[PDB]
Amino acid sequence: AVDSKQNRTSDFDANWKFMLSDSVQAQDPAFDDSAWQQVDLPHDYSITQKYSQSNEAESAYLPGGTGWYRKSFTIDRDLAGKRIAINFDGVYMNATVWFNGVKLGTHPYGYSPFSFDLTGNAKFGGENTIVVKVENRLPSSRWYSGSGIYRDVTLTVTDGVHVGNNGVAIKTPSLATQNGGDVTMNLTTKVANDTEAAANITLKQTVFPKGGKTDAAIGTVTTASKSIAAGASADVTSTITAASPKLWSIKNPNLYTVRTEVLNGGKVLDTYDTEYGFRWTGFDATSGFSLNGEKVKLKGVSMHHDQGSLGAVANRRAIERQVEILQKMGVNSIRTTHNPAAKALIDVCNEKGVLVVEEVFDMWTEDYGKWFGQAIAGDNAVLGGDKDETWAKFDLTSTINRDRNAPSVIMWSLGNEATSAKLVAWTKAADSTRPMTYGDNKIKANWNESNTMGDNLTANGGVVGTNYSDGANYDKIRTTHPSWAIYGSETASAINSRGIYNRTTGGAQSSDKQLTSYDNSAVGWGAVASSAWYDVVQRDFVAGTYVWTGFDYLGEPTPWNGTGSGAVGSWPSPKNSYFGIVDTAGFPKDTYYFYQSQWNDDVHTLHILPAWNENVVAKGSGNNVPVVVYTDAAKVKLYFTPKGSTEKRLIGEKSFTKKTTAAGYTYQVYEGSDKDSTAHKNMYLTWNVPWAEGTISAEAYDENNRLIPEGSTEGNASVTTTGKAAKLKADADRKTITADGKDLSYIEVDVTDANGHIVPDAANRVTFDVKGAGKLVGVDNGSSPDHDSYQADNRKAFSGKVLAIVQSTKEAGEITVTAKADGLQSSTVKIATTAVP
Ligand SMILES: *[C@@H]1C[C@@H](O)[C@@H](O)[C@@H](CO)O1
Ligand SMILES: [Ca+2]
Repeated sequence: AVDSKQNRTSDFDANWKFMLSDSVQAQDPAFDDSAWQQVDLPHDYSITQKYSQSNEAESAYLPGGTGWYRKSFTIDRDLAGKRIAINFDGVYMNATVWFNGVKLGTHPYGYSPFSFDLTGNAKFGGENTIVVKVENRLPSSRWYSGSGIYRDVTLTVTDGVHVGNNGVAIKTPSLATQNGGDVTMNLTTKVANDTEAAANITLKQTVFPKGGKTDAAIGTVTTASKSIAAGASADVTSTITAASPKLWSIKNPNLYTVRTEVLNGGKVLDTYDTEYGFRWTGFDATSGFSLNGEKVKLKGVSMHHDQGSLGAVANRRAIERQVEILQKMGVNSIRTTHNPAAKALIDVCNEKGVLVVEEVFDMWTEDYGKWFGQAIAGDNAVLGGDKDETWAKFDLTSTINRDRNAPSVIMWSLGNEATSAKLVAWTKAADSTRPMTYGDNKIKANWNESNTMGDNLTANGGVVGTNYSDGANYDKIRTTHPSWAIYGSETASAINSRGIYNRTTGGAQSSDKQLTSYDNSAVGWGAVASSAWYDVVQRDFVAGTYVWTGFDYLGEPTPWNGTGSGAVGSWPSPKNSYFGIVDTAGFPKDTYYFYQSQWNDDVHTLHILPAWNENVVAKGSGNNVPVVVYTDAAKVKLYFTPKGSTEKRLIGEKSFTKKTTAAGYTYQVYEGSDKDSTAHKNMYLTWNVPWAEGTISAEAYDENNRLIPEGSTEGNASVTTTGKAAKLKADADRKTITADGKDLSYIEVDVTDANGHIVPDAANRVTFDVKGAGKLVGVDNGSSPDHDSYQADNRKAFSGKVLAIVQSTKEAGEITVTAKADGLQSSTVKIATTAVP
């Protein structure tokens, strides 16, 4: 049902048919697909298949396969003469596209956007059929990719004379000094003349605050007449003087719409909008990163693309929720390891104020490595980037073309350890406004290839990323290469489960397929969170850090990882990662509050581990339990209240010492008499407390030695011995969502005792009854070795918590979700859905 009522670019996600099959040939329009599954995109056809130990642990034991997507739709007569194109923000992988039986082309890479023109084969005034074949033979990748059309699909309908796809490039080369007054904008606009007659057009271009009207423009320009031959294109340059634009920054992500109208005489033929933000960055070899002339430490996380129980589906609300949970931790930057992000993530970070280091590739047997250095066939009409060299150039320029105007994107990352020099040149030619980079692992060993490749980055205005360097290695790079601007492109790789306290050690396979929540567990080549941050926060020349990872992701379940088929350990084997600060369900681990005490200067943190039940704590020498406090306060007083008492007694008091760097960054370290012999562990506080039923509570004091109001800080300011499990506590993060068939509500359910305290080891199976104008689309507990179906109506809680994800329908109404558990009191939440205006 495509006609003239839809916008220039319109949502094309609804009403597809899907079939998983390696034998069908379903490209012909007359193919009978009446027995196929009916799905709304985005869609992941790996996440619904069963785990199998004949698959690979690194990709979560889930299969791939060959998936077919079909959509039959109408093109109304009122679109005769118009240009029509279908745009894929991502298809994993090896896509083949037919339109009305005619093959249009292929796209190997599973992570980059691409499009196809439909005009040449369209049946105007009749039925049309688009077919997409997806092939994921599952040697695959080092992490869970998912399979299928896992990102949004859109249709673009334009006049014959129109702005090209991603056709507007914006530069503000003097912003750093023009800031506050008139800012010069240099724009380049690609205008295509897909008619059979010569076109003579002008452009009217306007810059106005996002969501506003054109009468609020801070700058406009009309260009002189440009002649464009029939079937040709032209690059129209123009200059706008923007009157005192609001800068885009982390705290104030002010956004603008740059509207381009293609006029013929006094008639608008095409109107193209692009999102923009005014900001400039800088990387200094001595003092690190700056945003809008102000020094900023890159407090970053590496993030894979999948969304937990939803698989690879790039749902906008799922992505938005991730960024919001990271922001509460104090994260200000995301590295899209190791592939282009969904456009949805770029939109979210533009709106939320998060700096994005957008990575384009991982490395440089049937995977993308075969296609990286191959040319694009002459009869492959795929569109998106340059087609004159290799697929790598196409996918790189396609990503840059999509995101070149996004203010959140500060850097282009080219990979993660001849070809390097080619990628760097392609990036600089494609977008000169941002530095390029990559994460190099062999800089530690100081290979001659790393010295050369690092100098080549700097010579082209790039920034050097070093993977898993410690403080000594940071200093060696700084001394050996005084001209390099460096940062920790991949750090920490601590491995932890959520809610595990009966031991404080880890870093290797255990006996319960879980790992300690204490920050004493990391892979051999990595470091614990306190060690990786201590080395960065001391050094102004280390611009920042990108912790591996922010969220747990499917696949790579190190220390239970495995290349090749076969279970690692006893089945069911761990199938998602342990690197994340937050688990796949969005539930933070304990180290989340360490980072928050280090990074979030808008909140106060006071967090105690472990949970204070005898069957979950670790008893060391003298039956003492190691108690850890994460906090940003200057001083902490620790108390203990015996079970059945209302009076607390002081059991310790420790003050932080504040350190300041030359650039002005401040951090805290404990230098008391009983400090830890490992310096980085003194970024938090530790007490050895004898076990006894009761409550351990903490009070926070500021630099003036005065109390911080309790309850106003984040984290568990106290831990108490709980009773047995008695009731469930459900809570929806959003109690009203949009009835568009896309919006989600996340319902965390906690297992609590009769007094509401979370039972720290509770694993009761919780059943979800979803009624009304919504559907259950996922259940999750973040537990790596749990193989229960994400699409079931039930799941065991893990460490006292379980998650339910409900999706709206396209009819406004109410959703009722009841969480049930044998012997426990149920909990019910109600979510309203509101129609789209
Ligand atoms: C850095 C590269 C990333 O893909 C992960 O494999 C990580 C594991 O520690 O190291
Ligand atoms: Ca703080």
